[PDB]
Amino acid sequence: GAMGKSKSQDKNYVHAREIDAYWLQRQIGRVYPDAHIQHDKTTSALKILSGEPEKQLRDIENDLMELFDYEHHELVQKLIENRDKVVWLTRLARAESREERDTIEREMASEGLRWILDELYG
Repeated sequence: GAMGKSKSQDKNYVHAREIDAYWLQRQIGRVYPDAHIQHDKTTSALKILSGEPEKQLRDIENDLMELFDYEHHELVQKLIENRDKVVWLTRLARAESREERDTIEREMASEGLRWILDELYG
């Protein structure tokens, strides 16, 4: 139908090559234009999305919704749907040295994220 052709099929889709070192910050910055606040929220969002303390999905969602002031739920869900891509590819994009990139790539493979590396590198 016509409505379906007026927007993308999946508003949450983001290809691995799109996630540069500042992709997350730019998504947040559209809602929070202040440089300091958007950077704080980027740091916090990465920590939340990583699920590091063990964290359940319900907890990730709760914390992210509060981070976004109980608004912007579509952005919140987009980030959660892409949590592995956002966390890992942001980290990888920020890694300059051979050793650090290698470490990250091995860790991604160990986490079952070969699919993301295949997307990024072909």
